[PDB]
Amino acid sequence: KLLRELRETQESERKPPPYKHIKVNKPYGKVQIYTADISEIPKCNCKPTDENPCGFDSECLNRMLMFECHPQVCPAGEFCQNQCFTKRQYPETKIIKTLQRGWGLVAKRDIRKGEFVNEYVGELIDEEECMARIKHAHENDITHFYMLTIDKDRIIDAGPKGNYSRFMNHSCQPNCETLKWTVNGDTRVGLFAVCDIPAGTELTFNYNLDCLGNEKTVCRCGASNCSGFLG
Ligand SMILES: C[S@@+](CC[C@H](N)C(=O)[O-])C[C@H]1O[C@@H](n2cnc3c(N)ncnc32)[C@H](O)[C@@H]1O
Ligand SMILES: [Zn+2]
Ligand SMILES: [Zn+2]
Ligand SMILES: [Zn+2]
Repeated sequence: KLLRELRETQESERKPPPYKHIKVNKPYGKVQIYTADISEIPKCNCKPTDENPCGFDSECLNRMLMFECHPQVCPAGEFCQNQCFTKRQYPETKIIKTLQRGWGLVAKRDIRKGEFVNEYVGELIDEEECMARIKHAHENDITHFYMLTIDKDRIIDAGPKGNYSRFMNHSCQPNCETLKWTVNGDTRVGLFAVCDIPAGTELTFNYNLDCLGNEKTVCRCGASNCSGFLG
């Protein structure tokens, strides 16, 4: 069978196929977008003279509630360490080729538990649009999906456009998790470490929680607790 011969040839591409490398979510069609003026953004009670103001180990009111400080609002001023999403403060990573799971992402330094790894960025779409894309993909034998739910009727599609977090694969035993933060009046999806991650270890997360279209995809994460699918 010609189709099995096609898979068998399984050659060596030196680069992932094209996508637009974007900094920030980009809305499409009739999706809802939210913004806040400087005045609406919450203000913590950190001082600029604090050990690590608005830092990971700090008692920051904004940090605790998963709100990002604004530069003009924060009482710590420029010494605010709670600006990860806006400043795009990602550990350096590298795209690698895996054997069974296509392209993947590893980091270039050690990452500590709870640390900001990346923002899941992409084309912002509503649910009707997402369902149409999935239906079209399934009809056209497309097996790669990059859909992640923000809330009902807001889905990030990192397929056409995204950043490096689009290369993060699914594991049944992940070292990263998604957490929904409030940044400048809207919801943003961060990737954070669930454990200490040594440099050169593949960065992964559990797609069951928030990703769409993967119900038919067989899992090859290799973990001892592998359930066998991505969704
Ligand atoms: C968000 S992309 C991850 C990066 C992708 N491997 C690439 O090369 O662009 C998700 C897709 O990667 C593949 N994938 C990711 N994790 C996988 C896993 N654990 N087992 C099998 N395929 C996986 C599937 O094609 C899935 O639709
Ligand atoms: Zn603070
Ligand atoms: Zn702050
Ligand atoms: Zn698995």
